[PDB]
Amino acid sequence: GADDVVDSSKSFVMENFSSYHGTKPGYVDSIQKGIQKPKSGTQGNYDDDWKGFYSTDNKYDAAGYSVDNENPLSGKAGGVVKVTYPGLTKVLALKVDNAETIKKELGLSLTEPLMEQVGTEEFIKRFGDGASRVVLSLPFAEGSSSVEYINNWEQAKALSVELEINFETRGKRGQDAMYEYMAQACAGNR
Ligand SMILES: Nc1ncnc2c1ncn2[C@@H]1O[C@H](CO)[C@@H](OP(=O)(O)OC[C@H]2O[C@@H](n3ccc(=O)[nH]c3=O)[C@H](O)[C@@H]2OP(=O)(O)O)[C@H]1O
Repeated sequence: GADDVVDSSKSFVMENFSSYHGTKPGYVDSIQKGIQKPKSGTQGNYDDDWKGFYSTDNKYDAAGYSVDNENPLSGKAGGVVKVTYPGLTKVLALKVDNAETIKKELGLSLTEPLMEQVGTEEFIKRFGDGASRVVLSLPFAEGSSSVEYINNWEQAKALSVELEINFETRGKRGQDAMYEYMAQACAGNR
């Protein structure tokens, strides 16, 4: 039953659906060249069902992903990008963060990565209400008002990328400076 795995009151189709991704040091300027997948093993998540490009509504929540990854001792940080999907995208809010119950209640092949299947013409079509693509959605983290957007890997390519902020210039001061940034919410969510 689709109904008990997807929250319909938090799904919608949208013109130019933007979300933010956190980019590590190095990798800022090539990600503004664009999204396409990593060859170095991870590609999104440990479990196959869930590999895809991960983004969020909240740029602040995005910003703390722009840090470290073999050495937190250099206080650097890359920046945040606003990635944006051209035109018409659905966002299917899952009410269940668990893949075989997601594949079974939605009636999806019981033995694929679910993010492989979100990719198909048959999923875009069947669930996208006329959308060029579907992005899944589960919240951010416990008790947080932000959602997390799991983008399919192929449908993700066709995203475009602008710099939201870039801590990669402050080398040693990047991570410190980032706190200041994340301190704008309590001061600018208003
Ligand atoms: N041009 C590029 N195109 C595509 N991706 C690129 C590109 N260049 C660099 N990447 C990186 O490749 C991974 C793709 O998601 C991310 O790095 P990470 O350090 O593994 O990022 C670490 C983790 O943070 C997650 N994550 C990152 C940012 C964010 O906003 N939210 C989030 O959940 C990733 O899902 C990843 O999860 P897993 O470690 O569980 O794989 C990303 O920064």
